[PDB]
Amino acid sequence: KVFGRCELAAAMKRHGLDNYRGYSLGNWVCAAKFESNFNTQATNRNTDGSTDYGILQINSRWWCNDGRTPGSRNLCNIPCSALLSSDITASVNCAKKIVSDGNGMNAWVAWRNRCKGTDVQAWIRGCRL
Ligand code: NA
Repeated sequence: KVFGRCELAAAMKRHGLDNYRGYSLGNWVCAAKFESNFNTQATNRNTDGSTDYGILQINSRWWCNDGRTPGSRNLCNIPCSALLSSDITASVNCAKKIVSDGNGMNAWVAWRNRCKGTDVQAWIRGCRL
């Protein structure tokens, strides 16, 4: 599924991501924009052979099982495929564990490089929320 900007902002709020670990909804929408362009089916292969899955490009190295990432963990206790669903529940639940892991949203390198410190509220500007 390719979300619209305000459509994703509303789905993230419904699932309690808005101000989760003190990150305003614009931070989550910005990170999703640059990780997946709002596409739930987005995948990216890393040089290390791990893979990033879904709207927030969650990595098989730690967070989900894809059966093809030697030595990896599955800390969200999900198959990585669950992160590609039109329903964002698994991605949101798993992102809550990631952002709680100690480095906040720096876990998403694209958030650090493209969202951090920027006018992230522009990402929810005009949305009925
Ligand atoms: Na894994």
